[PDB]
Amino acid sequence: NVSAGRYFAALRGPELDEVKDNEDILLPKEEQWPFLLRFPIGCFGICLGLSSQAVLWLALAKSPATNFLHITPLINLVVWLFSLVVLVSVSFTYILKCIFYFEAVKREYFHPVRVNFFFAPWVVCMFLAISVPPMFSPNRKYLHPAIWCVFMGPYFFLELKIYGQWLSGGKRRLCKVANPSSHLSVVGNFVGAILASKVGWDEVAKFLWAVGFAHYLVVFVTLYQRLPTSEALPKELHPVYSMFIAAPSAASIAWNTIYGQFDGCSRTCFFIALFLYISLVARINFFTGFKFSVAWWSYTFPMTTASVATIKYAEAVPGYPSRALALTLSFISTAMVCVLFVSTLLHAFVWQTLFPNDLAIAITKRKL
Amino acid sequence: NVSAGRYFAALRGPELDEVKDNEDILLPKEEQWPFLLRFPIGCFGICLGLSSQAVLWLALAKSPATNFLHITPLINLVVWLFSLVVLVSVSFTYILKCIFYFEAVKREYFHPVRVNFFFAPWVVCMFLAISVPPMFSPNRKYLHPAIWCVFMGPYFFLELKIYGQWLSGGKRRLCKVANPSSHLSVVGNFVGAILASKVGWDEVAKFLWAVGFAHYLVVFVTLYQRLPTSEALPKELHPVYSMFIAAPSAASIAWNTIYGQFDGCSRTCFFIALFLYISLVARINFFTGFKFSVAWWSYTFPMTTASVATIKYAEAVPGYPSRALALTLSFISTAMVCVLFVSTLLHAFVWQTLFPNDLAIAITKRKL
Amino acid sequence: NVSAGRYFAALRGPELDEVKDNEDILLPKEEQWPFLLRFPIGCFGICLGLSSQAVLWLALAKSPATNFLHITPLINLVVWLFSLVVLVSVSFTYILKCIFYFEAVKREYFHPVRVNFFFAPWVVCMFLAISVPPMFSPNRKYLHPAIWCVFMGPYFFLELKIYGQWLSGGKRRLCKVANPSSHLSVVGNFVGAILASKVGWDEVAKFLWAVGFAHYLVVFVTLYQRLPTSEALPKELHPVYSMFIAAPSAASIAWNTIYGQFDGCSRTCFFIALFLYISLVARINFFTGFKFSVAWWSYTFPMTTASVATIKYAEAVPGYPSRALALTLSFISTAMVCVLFVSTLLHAFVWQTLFPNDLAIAITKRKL
Repeated sequence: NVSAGRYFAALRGPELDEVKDNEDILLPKEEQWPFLLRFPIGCFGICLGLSSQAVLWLALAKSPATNFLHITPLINLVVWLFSLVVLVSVSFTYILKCIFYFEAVKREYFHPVRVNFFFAPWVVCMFLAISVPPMFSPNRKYLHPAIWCVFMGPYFFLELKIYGQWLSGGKRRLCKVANPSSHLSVVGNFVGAILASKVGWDEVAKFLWAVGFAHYLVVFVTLYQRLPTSEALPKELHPVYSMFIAAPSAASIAWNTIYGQFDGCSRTCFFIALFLYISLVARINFFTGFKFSVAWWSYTFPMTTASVATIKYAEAVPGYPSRALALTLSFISTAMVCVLFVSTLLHAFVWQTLFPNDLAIAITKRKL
Repeated sequence: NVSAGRYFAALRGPELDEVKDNEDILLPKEEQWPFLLRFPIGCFGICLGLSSQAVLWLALAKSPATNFLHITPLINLVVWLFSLVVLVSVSFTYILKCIFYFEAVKREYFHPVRVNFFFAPWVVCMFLAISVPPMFSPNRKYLHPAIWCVFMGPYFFLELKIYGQWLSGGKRRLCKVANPSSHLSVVGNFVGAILASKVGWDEVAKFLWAVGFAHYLVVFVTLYQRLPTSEALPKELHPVYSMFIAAPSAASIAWNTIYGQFDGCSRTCFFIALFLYISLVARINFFTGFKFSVAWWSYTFPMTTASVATIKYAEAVPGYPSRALALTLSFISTAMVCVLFVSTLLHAFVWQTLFPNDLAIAITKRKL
Repeated sequence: NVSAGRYFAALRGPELDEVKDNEDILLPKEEQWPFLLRFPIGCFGICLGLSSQAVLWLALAKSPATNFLHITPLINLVVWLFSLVVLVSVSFTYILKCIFYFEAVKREYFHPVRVNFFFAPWVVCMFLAISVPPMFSPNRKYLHPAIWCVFMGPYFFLELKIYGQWLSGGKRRLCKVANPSSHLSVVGNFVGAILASKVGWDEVAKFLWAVGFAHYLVVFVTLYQRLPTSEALPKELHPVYSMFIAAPSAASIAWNTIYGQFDGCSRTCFFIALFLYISLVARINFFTGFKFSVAWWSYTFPMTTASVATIKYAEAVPGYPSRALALTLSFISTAMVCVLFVSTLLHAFVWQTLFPNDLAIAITKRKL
């Protein structure tokens, strides 16, 4: 059981994914491992990038702000069904990792970046529930409340365990473990508040907005401060800083579904996410500094959520300057998924290099 | 005059109440001291636990949400009068400590945990004023404003001195002194805003909500971070973390009396306090890990304030799920006061062990 | 190019303006330098103190709360025209410093206190635009929007560069550079939101309130914590702590011009600024501890902005206690400008000691 400070000392990268040049590991480097050891949990980010595109292309087809485009609702069918086959494929071959190689699953659970991808399978299930195709689900005002209790049940249980460790004083408190991926532990409170309103429970939705709001302020302020996260915070603007955009984008969508209006509390959350979007994508090294990794799928997710919030802003404020803002953020987000979709098929079948040896879990406990 | 870092180095416990095994002290250990040296200031927490129960049992008898119980208003008489004899008894035998043993009162004033119990005598006086029995005070719309100026006068003067030391840069700023008991310096801004509304001054009440709100956010965020408070922050969930519940509970009651409605600002404060309540009391080691101390009286206080805020939530949201929540939080809080009431009478008169030698004030200034 | 930690190690004072007793510098101490090296950027604070008095004396003459005084609107003429000759005089002789001595301008740009006075020339231009005399500008509902784009254009470009460096992880992030003068990088978001409303753009004004609100909370919380700013944070209450008052004062004026009412969000910002005003000016050492410096002009600025916010509070809450509060804050602020105006004319022409050798820029890069 490896300490949290030992992962920062032995690993290197914005995600702690490479071993340093002077570290010894417990497994061979050049021999090919069995497949269930080379399969990380970070490929639930492929499911986050696809299931968030099914929320967008239903909003583009069913909103009065974008009626002039005449977008067919069959784009939501093919993205919802393809995101549901990938989700049932990744989840089945990760349960087989827990049966045969459970000692490697525990190394990922205490890795300070990969804690937050255990929240990720249950956020994908809530994106597929607030965006069901109307071909499958007609004639309904409310979803059934048992859809909420099965998906937000294990999210809330794992949330009590992690948040209780943050405010206590031993060895995994937030000042020793924080990184930009810690925002993924907060954003499911706002996705779960949208899905609680659409089963008919507006007071449980107000409960989940307030626990997500209080823990967003703690993580946002603590990342501006002097704490032993050294290599996981890059020296200049990296694409990993897109995780800041996800929680104010989902907080403004959630407050609009609860109260029915895009008021001054919902605009303040939307305009914080829009400043962080501009100060990250409006550069020249964001486009020319592209190198593929599977962690790019999870950086697309919070830029698609910000496109959904600017469609709902274009409904409250009508006119041409808000139509043009909503169509230019939802063009950049879908054009990166199409780049990631083709370069994932080329790395899998033409070059065969999606799954190398996962060397970051095999480090030694004690020595440098 | 002992430095703040020397109290953390020489003392041990969640309240800094025991000396470590290698420390020498200025007074004998086994010989019995005079009584006014063995009498701490932390037994103003007995008055906080009793005077907060008089606010609850008047709310249970005078609210339309709990009319079906037919609770007599003579439970408020016997708790208000018993909390007023204990308050005039503790305050008289602490003035005699200041006359004869003022050098020991100064050691408690610079102790980083026991600073906050100098705010405590004036919060008890405001709990007894917002909960007077209607047998004594009938036919009144407003209290007299001089009741506010005598009790909130010395609270506000001592507040300017302490908060000015927090933001400055010398030797007792908040990053060097912070602990969970520092929330007791913030909560009297919200109790004083309830009592300012009930004398007819709604603009002074809005002033006191805003100074309590800004300093709640500073103390809440700074306890998640790397600062030299080492032993006063336990490694797992201790009952000392109930001090987090007190200030969001009183902030939601105060905003309701000012504006007359339990709106979306008042619900956000109530739902933060309810999450911290669940993640602290809904365990198995909260009930089986009971050891008596007089510091338990002060951990009952913020769980009674959270019962008052859920009675006022049951009035805004009518129906059976909010009646059952209000009756289950106000059962847990009154059943712990009844445990503490019997075990305080047994430790005082049957075993005679309430007041041992107060060894934490007699430490040396310099050496380890 | 000198590191940020080397400025804190080699310089001494609340503004880092003196060299320590064991430091060697690159230029002579006793020989008189050329004039463009002895001319700091901190004398844009003379323009901040004068242009903020033109906003006050137009509010005193055009508000229904202060109609009983019959103040002539010719006090706004003589202060607006005098603040506009000083602004065009300081700006012309600083462009000549950039042409001939650009290596000294770069030493001021990386000095951790003097970064924030590069934002200062564009805040002065927005104070002169929201307070134009009605003799020059009659018969207008809205200003032209190109007035906004020329003054807030270079403010917003320099804001993206600095705020992007704060949240990243290399060498000039906020935990390594913070001081009380860092609030001057935040306050132009609220002055620019007042001027965006008065050209007819209320959605750009709501964008600028939200970016200024989120970065106010980061700077306010980070100054309560343990970071290597050592000498720039004085041990007791210095006049440099008046920079805390500026941003909540301008945030309450800005929210009132956008929404047209002084509601519960605007009162919470005003009452935070009023507590910080009382806990800084209501002492005896604030008045008897007066020593002149040119940095005093910039400490007058946030006490004049707090006088403008209490005139607008006296309009929402009518009655004698709010008239007397507005006239006693706007008397203290104008009586210090009159002290600073006479002591600046005496130090310039009678004693000739406004511009000594600016020794803080000539330090060596490496050794102590």
